[PDB]
This record gives sequence, C-alpha cells and structure tokens, in this order.
Amino acid sequence: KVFGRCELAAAMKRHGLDNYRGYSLGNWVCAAKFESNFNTQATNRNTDGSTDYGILQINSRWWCNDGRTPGSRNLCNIPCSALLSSDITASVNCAKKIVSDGNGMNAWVAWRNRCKGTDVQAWIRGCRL
Ligand SMILES: [Cl-]
Ligand SMILES: [Cl-]
Ligand SMILES: [Cl-]
Ligand SMILES: [Cl-]
Ligand SMILES: [Cl-]
Ligand SMILES: [Cl-]
Ligand SMILES: [Cl-]
Ligand SMILES: [Cl-]
Ligand code: NA
Repeated sequence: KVFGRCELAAAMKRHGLDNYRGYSLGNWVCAAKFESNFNTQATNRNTDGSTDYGILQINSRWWCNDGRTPGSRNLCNIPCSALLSSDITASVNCAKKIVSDGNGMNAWVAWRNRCKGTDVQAWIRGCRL
C-alpha cells in the first residue's frame, strides 16, 4: 500500500507514535517519506547482506527475522515480512523499540541527513488530525 501524506499521519497518531520519546508526528512522517516514499512494500538490500523492510526501512541485522542474514538478531520478535503489510501496526511497534535504543531517531540515517533540524511541521500541515 502507498499511503497519502495526511492518511499516514492519521494512522501513526492512532497507533501512538505522535510525540513518542519526544518526537513530534512531523518527524515520523518526514522519516517515512525519505525511507520508503510512503510505500509499505519497499525493500532495499544492504552491502553487508542484511535487508531493510517497509515504511520505515527496518533492518534484518537486529530487528526482524528474514532467514538470510547470518549472525543477526530478531529483537522485535517478528518475520520481516510482517513489516510489508498494508496494516502498519508491526512497523510502529518495532519503531518504538528502535527509537528507545539510546540514539533516538538518529537510528534512521535518512532522518538525521534529511529531516533533523528542518521544518518538520510542514509534513502535517493542513491535515485533519
Ligand atoms: Cl508528499
Ligand atoms: Cl510536527
Ligand atoms: Cl537470519
Ligand atoms: Cl535470497
Ligand atoms: Cl534475538
Ligand atoms: Cl520468523
Ligand atoms: Cl494501518
Ligand atoms: Cl532523543
Ligand atoms: Na534478523
């Protein structure tokens, strides 16, 4: 599923991500935009043989099981395939554990390089929320 901007903002708020660990809704919408262009089925192979899955590009090295990432962990206790669903529950629950890990939203290299410090409120502007 490819979400619209305000549609994803609403689903993220419903699932409790708005202000989670102090990050406003606009930060989470901006991160999804540059990670996946709002497409739940996005995948991207890394140089190290791991893979990033879904609307927030969560990596199989630590967070989910794909059966093909040697020596990896599955800290979210889920198959990576659950991260590609039209229902975002699994992605949001796993993102909560990632953003709690010590480095905040800097865990997402695209949020640090494209969203951090910018006018992130623009991502939720005009949305009926
Ligand atoms: Cl957009
Ligand atoms: Cl915001
Ligand atoms: Cl594996
Ligand atoms: Cl394969
Ligand atoms: Cl594990
Ligand atoms: Cl599994
Ligand atoms: Cl959803
Ligand atoms: Cl923080
Ligand atoms: Na894994």
